[PDB]
Amino acid sequence: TVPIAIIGTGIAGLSAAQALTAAGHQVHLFDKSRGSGGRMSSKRSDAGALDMGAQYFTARDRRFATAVKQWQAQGHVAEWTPLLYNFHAGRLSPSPDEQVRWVGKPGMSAITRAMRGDMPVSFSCRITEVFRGEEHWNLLDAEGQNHGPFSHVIIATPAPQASTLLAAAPKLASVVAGVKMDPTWAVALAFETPLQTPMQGCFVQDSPLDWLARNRSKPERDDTLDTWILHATSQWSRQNLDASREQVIEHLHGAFAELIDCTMPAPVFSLAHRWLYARPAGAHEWGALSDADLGIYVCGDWCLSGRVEGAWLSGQEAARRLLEHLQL
Amino acid sequence: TVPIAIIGTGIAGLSAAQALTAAGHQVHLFDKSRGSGGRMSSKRSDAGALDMGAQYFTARDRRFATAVKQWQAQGHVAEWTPLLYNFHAGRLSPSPDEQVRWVGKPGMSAITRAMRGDMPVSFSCRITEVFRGEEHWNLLDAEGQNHGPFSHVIIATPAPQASTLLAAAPKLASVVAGVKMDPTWAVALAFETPLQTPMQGCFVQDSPLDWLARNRSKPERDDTLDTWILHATSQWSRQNLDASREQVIEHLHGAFAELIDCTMPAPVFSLAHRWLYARPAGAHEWGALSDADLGIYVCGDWCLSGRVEGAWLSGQEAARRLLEHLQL
Ligand SMILES: Cc1cc2nc3c(=O)[nH]c(=O)nc-3n(C[C@H](O)[C@H](O)[C@H](O)COP(=O)(O)OP(=O)(O)OC[C@H]3O[C@@H](n4cnc5c(N)ncnc54)[C@H](O)[C@@H]3O)c2cc1C
Ligand SMILES: Cc1cc2nc3c(=O)[nH]c(=O)nc-3n(C[C@H](O)[C@H](O)[C@H](O)COP(=O)(O)OP(=O)(O)OC[C@H]3O[C@@H](n4cnc5c(N)ncnc54)[C@H](O)[C@@H]3O)c2cc1C
Repeated sequence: TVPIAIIGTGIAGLSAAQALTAAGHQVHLFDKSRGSGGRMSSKRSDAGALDMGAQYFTARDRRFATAVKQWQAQGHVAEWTPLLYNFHAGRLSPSPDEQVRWVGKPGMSAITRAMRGDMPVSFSCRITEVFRGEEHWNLLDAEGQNHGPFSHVIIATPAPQASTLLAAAPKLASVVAGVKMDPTWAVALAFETPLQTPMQGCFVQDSPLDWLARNRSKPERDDTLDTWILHATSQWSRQNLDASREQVIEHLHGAFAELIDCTMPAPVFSLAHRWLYARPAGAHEWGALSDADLGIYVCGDWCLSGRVEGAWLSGQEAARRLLEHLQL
Repeated sequence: TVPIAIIGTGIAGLSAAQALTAAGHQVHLFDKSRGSGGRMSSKRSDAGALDMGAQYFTARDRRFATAVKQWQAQGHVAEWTPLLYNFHAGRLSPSPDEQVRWVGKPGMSAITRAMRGDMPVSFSCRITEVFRGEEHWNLLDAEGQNHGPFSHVIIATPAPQASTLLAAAPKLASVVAGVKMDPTWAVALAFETPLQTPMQGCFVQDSPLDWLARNRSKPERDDTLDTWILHATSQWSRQNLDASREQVIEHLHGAFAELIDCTMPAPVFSLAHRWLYARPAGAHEWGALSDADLGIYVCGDWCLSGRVEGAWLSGQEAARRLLEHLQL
């Protein structure tokens, strides 16, 4: 049988995969990484899985909220209720606690790992070319290997990366190409001695740092080492896009220490990771993009809010349009 | 000093490369392939180098012509005299004893190979990302390995492969993404026993074929085997894009036999190459695209005519602008 090709296994493509599959259709998932999860990936280091991409997420839509409800039942999601702080020259505790926040149960990557479940997925496969004959669609990866035939194709990557996958639809590529993504430099520090503060999260202004989170406070995270995640602001990340990891570990570690009143020991270890296309620069309404006649559909968080849910909804939408269009 | 980055070693890119280098600025070339030449490269076979991309080229423009006579004196280009015919009302013997044609000396490839010289180059290095810091330019390749710093970047790739390398300049991106490139299936057939026809080239109608050259008629080409290159109409290539090498070799071999009034032994060997982005669908006037303050330039045959000449011009033009901007 000729399945549907989904390029991208972050929550968007995995969302389309479920929709398509629940409606009884066959798909084949592709990703350039070793594994799935995209920007929701978790990293396993000396302190257990650290969450360095998506920090937590909310649910503002009934369907999405539903999905989350399920994942919770299955144990791949819990509620994060950290003591969040703020920064206006000094940490003051904000408490928008009326706001419910969700995280992967053992790690942010657990939601995508469960959504992937048993679907056929080709990993370490960077798709390069997407074309079609009268018949079907075909993918060419970086190794010149051909993949296909495929009935339709769903591009579920960050906009800039989607551009090269859309040469079959110039007009569509043209629009996708205008979507700007902001980068974000993330650093992770792990101390042997828990920092003496009750803080577990922090929205920061006037600092290279935009956000910080006490990773061990997240439900079910290994509590052996105190570990914090630092997220640089986009302007800083942009300005320091080419800086070395250690330099970034130097500066963001510096901004962090410069903002807590207490003492901060020598880190057992520190990691740095640059996300070139972290989140969309602006917000969008598309939901998803397409040329259904042609057979190619486009989705991702940047089609909407640039949040987990946006990404999730964008997938459902692309699937929804594919299914609808099958009435040829 | 920080070298300029040129992505792509087709004539367009080595063209910019020559002008910049001749002016004193160091450059670094990159190409995902093993060797340079792009669409002008020659394929090695048991029949010796075969020209399966650009077949021949004319020099209309005066500067491009100047460059050609210099290459000829260098021994890398020579004139070609193909007895052309036409298949429309049965194959007649229609020719332009007019338009002077040129081909690279040992093989088409000789021209870019000579232009490359000992220029610093990184082969089998596919660039996937091109981003800017506060000062410099950096590139990431498919290995997730960095390259830099670079003072400027010149993208010299077929438009669709450039859209992703233009994330830092969404405005340019959007313009390049809108450019359509037409595919072209190529096939090479070597015959142990020379075909019984006196011709050496031919234009074609009402068939999937479109052009064909007797590769041995070109200057300094191996003699032993009588190799023929056959190019398929763009129209056909599109409908048979997802075709298999075998299917393609089959049909174009069929169509080629179904048009010569002679005896055709089965080939000793046969090759098929699918040039996805063979030629720009339409002509353009741009000359080159760019955002000089950002220090990012884009060039290629598709910025002009879509012929070798335009590629070489676009190359010179892109270099002209980067050099002019060096007025601070
Ligand atoms: C540092 C950071 C912090 C964030 N914090 C939050 C937050 O706190 N709350 C929130 O709601 N959201 C947050 N986000 C955003 C959220 O992570 C994303 O909106 C969401 O994960 C997007 O999912 P996606 O499917 O659209 O894209 P992704 O999951 O990013 O992409 C899917 C896949 O596309 C693959 N791919 C790309 N190109 C190709 C190719 N050519 N061939 C094959 N595969 C390819 C990639 O490998 C990737 O795995 C954050 C993002 C980052 C980076
Ligand atoms: C089948 C065919 C027949 C043709 N016949 C003729 C003819 O008879 N006469 C004529 O005048 N013209 C002809 N042309 C056109 C001519 O070949 C082109 O106009 C010219 O070669 C374009 O050169 P370029 O430098 O602009 O691009 P190219 O030569 O196509 O490409 C340059 C390089 O970009 C590299 N590259 C691409 N993406 C990346 C990346 N992301 N990272 C690193 N490297 C990358 C590629 O590997 C390639 O080596 C023909 C073309 C084709 C394909």
